[PDB]
Amino acid sequence: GTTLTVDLSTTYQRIDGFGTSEAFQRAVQMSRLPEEGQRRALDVLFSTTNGAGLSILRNGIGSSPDMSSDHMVSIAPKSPGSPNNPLIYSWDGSDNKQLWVSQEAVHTYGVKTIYADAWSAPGYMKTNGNDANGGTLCGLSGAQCASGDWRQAYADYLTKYVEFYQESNVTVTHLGFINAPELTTSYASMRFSASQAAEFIRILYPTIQKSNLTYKPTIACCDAEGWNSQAGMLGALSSVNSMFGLVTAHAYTSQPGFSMNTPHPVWMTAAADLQGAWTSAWYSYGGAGEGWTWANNVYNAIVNGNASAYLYWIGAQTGNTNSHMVHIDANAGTVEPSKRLWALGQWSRFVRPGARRVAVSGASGSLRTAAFRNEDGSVAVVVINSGGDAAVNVRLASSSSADQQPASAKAWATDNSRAIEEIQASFADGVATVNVPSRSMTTVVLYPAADAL
Ligand SMILES: *[C@@H]1O[C@H](CO)[C@@H](O[C@@H]2O[C@H](CO)[C@@H](O[C@@H]3O[C@H](CO[C@H]4O[C@H](CO[C@H]5O[C@H](CO)[C@@H](O)[C@H](O)[C@@H]5O[C@H]5O[C@H](CO)[C@@H](O)[C@H](O)[C@@H]5O)[C@@H](O)[C@H](O[C@H]5O[C@H](CO)[C@@H](O)[C@H](O)[C@@H]5O)[C@@H]4O)[C@@H](O)[C@H](O[C@H]4O[C@H](CO)[C@@H](O)[C@H](O)[C@@H]4O[C@H]4O[C@H](CO)[C@@H](O)[C@H](O)[C@@H]4O)[C@@H]3O)[C@H](O)[C@H]2NC(C)=O)[C@H](O)[C@H]1NC(C)=O
Ligand SMILES: O[C@@H]1[C@@H](O)[C@H](O[C@@H]2CO[C@@H](O[C@@H]3CO[C@@H](O[C@@H]4CO[C@@H](O[C@@H]5CO[C@@H](O)[C@H](O)[C@H]5O)[C@H](O)[C@H]4O)[C@H](O)[C@H]3O)[C@H](O)[C@H]2O)OC[C@H]1O
Ligand SMILES: O[C@@H]1[C@@H](O)[C@H](O[C@@H]2CO[C@@H](O[C@@H]3CO[C@@H](O[C@@H]4CO[C@@H](O)[C@H](O)[C@H]4O)[C@H](O)[C@H]3O)[C@H](O)[C@H]2O)OC[C@H]1O
Repeated sequence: GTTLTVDLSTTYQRIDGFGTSEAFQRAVQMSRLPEEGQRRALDVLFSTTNGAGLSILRNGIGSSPDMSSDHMVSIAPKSPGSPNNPLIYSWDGSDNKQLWVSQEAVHTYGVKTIYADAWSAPGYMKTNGNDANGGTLCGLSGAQCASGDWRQAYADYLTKYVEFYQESNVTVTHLGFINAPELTTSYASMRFSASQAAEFIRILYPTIQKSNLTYKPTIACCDAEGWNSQAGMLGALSSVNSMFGLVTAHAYTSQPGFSMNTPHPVWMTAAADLQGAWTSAWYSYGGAGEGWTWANNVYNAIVNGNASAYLYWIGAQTGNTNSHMVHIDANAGTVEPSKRLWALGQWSRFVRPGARRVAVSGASGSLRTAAFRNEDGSVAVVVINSGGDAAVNVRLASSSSADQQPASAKAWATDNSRAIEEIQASFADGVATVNVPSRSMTTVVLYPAADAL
C-alpha cells in the first residue's frame, strides 16, 4: 500500500490545541437546556473519550452595561466618574454563563487553557462613551478624552476579571484586550492601531507582573479578522515582543495560508461558515459548511499558516447557520453535533496540547498527511483521503531510537457514516496497517511501550 514514514528528527511548531467560544450569551443558551442537554453539549465539546476533546476555551471579557439582547455584561458596568477613582466591581458570579462552561471544561474534562479576550473596554473608558460602534480607549496616543486617561484603569480592570476567575477556581492562561481592532461594528468593538496596541501592552504587562494573580496570564494580540491584517500589525508589536507571548488572528478577511514573521506562537482564534445554511454533513460536494471542508481548513492553517491552535467561532448555539458546530433546539432541549464538530475533534482528540508537528513522507496524490509527536511520545498521523478506500502503512523512520518505536497502535476515522469511530490498526513489528476510508479524515496513533510491561 502507501507507506507514511514519520521523521521525529524534523520538527516544526508546537500545537497548543483546538477549541471554540460560548461568548455573546451562547453559554446562556447552553445553560437554558435541561440538565441532560447541558451535559450532552459539554460532553460533545470537551470529552477526551467520547466527544471532540477540545483543549482550549475562548471567553469574552464582557464590556456591556447590561445583558440586553446577547450582550456580555461587564464586571464594572457603572462608571466611577474619573479614572482617579477606584473602579466599581459588580461581580454576578456568572460572567454571562462562561464561568460555568469554564468550570466544567477545567474540572470535569481536564481543559488547562482558558483564553479571555475583551472585544471592548467599558463605554465610560472610551472616546465614544459606548462599548459598541468602535471608539478607542481614552488616553492612548490620538485618543485624549475630557473624562481623563483610562489606560491604567483598563489594565486594572482586565487584571480584576482574571482575579474573579481565579477566586472561582479557574485559571485564565491567556489574556487579550482587543478583538478585530481594524473593525467598527454595531456590537462590542474598539479601534486600536498596531502602535496603540503596543502602547497598551507596555501598560498591561507591568500591571499583570505586579498583581496578586496566582498565575500571570500570557498577553495576546490582536484578534484581527484575518492573517494579512494581523501580519500587518507585527512591525509595531515587535518593540514589545518581550511583554506579550501570543499572536491571534481569525480566518475571515484572509486565510491562514502563510507563516507570520513573529517569534510567538500564532493561534487561529475564530473561523466559521457564518452565512451558510445549516448542514450536519461530512461531505456533499466540498461546500463551505461541510465537515470535510473544515478538516481541510484546520490542515491548511497548521501546515501552511504555521498555526499552533485552531478555534471555531462558536461551539453550541441555536440558529440555522454554520456559525457554530453544535445545534441547540431551545424548545425541544436537543443537542445535535455537526460533522464540523467531529472534524475539529478528529484533530483535537489525538493532537494534544504540547504536541510537536513533525515531518511525514510517502503520501500518494489523494492523501494529505501531517504528523504530531505528543508530549507522552505517542505519534498521531493525520490522513485526509479525497479518494476511495486506501490501504496505508504508518511507521517511524528507521533512524528512530528503538524505544521511540510503537509497541501498539490505534486508528479512528470520521466520514459520512463515522464520528471519530475506531477502525482496525493491524500492528506488526512497529508498522500500523490501516484501511483509510473513502473521503475521510483518519488519525493513526503509534504508542510507545512507556512504563507498561
Ligand atoms: C512557526 O511558528 C513557530 C512558533 O509557534 C516559530 O517558532 C519560533 O521561531 C523563532 C525563530 O527561530 C524562535 O526564536 C528564538 O527564540 C529563542 C528563545 O526561545 C526560548 O524562549 C521563548 C520565549 O520564552 C518566553 O515565552 C514563553 C511562552 O510565553 C514562556 O514559557 C517563557 O517563560 C518566556 O516567557 C518569559 O519571557 C517573556 C519575554 O520573551 C516574558 O514576556 C515573560 O513574562 C517571561 O519572562 C520560548 O517561546 C521558546 O520556547 C520554544 O523552545 C522551547 C525549547 O526548545 C520549547 O520547549 C518550546 O515549546 C518552544 O518551542 C524558548 O524557550 C531565542 O534565543 C532565539 O534567539 C537566538 O537566535 C537568533 C537567530 O535565530 C539570534 O539572532 C539571537 O541573537 C539569539 O542568539 C542566541 O542564541 C543562539 C542559539 O542559536 C546563539 O547562536 C547566539 O550566540 C545567541 O546567544 C530566537 O529568538 C522562537 O522561540 C520560536 N517560538 C516558539 C514558540 O517556539 C517558527 O519560526 C514558525 N515557522 C516559520 C517557518 O515561520
Ligand atoms: O450575534 C453576534 C454575532 O453574529 C457576532 O459575530 C460576528 C459576525 O461578523 C463577523 O465578522 C464578519 C467576518 O466576515 C466578514 O466577511 C469577509 C470580509 O472579507 C472578505 O475578503 C475580502 C475580499 O476582497 C479582498 O479584496 C479583501 O482583501 C478581502 O479582505 C471575505 O470574503 C468575507 O468573508 C464580514 O465582513 C464580517 O462582518 C465577526 O467575526 C463575528 O464575531 O458577534 C457578535 C454577536 O452579538
Ligand atoms: O472498542 C471500543 C471502542 O469502539 C470505543 O471507541 C469510542 C466510541 O465512542 C466514540 O465517541 C462517540 C462519538 O460519536 C458520538 O455520537 C455521534 C453524535 O453525533 C452524531 O451526528 C453521530 O451520528 C453520532 O455517531 C458518541 O456519543 C460518542 O460516544 C469514541 O470517539 C471512540 O474512541 O472505545 C471503547 C472501546 O472499548
